[PDB]
Amino acid sequence: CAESDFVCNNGQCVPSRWKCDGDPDCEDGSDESPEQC
Ligand SMILES: [Ca+2]
Repeated sequence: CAESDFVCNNGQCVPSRWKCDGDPDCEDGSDESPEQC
């Protein structure tokens, strides 16, 4: 992934925009965990 793109634990490149967005973009769903949002 590029230097400006966040990496999920599986290697998926997801923009920095899509944190706590409501959408399970990362396969493990760690970015969308309710406790950390
Ligand atoms: Ca997401």
